Amino acid sequence: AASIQTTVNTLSERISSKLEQEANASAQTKCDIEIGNFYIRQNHGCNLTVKNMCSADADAQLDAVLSAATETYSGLTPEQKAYVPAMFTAALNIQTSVNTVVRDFENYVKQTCNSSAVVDNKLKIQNVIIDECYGAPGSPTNLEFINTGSSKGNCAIKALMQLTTKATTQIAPKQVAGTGVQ
Repeated sequence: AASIQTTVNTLSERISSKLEQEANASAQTKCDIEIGNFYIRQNHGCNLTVKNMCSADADAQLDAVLSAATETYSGLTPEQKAYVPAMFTAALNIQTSVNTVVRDFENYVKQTCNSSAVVDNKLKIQNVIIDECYGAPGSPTNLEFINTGSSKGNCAIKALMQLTTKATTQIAPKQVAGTGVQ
């Protein structure tokens, strides 16, 4: 919703600025890996875009993305933070509480994005496919996938995108074929 959009915009700004100020990246820099298709299977109100902000050092990218996510989470109010654990279990199968979100996300990234079934991906074109996303027709959710140019960096970006899209579906009105549900 509107809280989510504001937070995602902040996250997006922080990741971009972090990559540009701490990972020597730029919108004009040539990317090693390009994003092929970026879509949501059950897309109910989400508008997607891809922003290239590539650089040469994948480890710096990962540190920039993680730092950006940490800062953004920490800046949320307790009420907003309370919605994050549900995002983690449904999107990444991580069971956490508000006080351990940061530590648990850092461990997930380090175990998942620093894992050769990732960095070994010689594919110069990655497709990003998410199962569901929600947005009101009059105020669709705007989601931007920031392409870091590396498989390692994008692994972190994708994890964040999975959490973000899950957040929208979790606050979406509950219904099946227009009839109120559980």
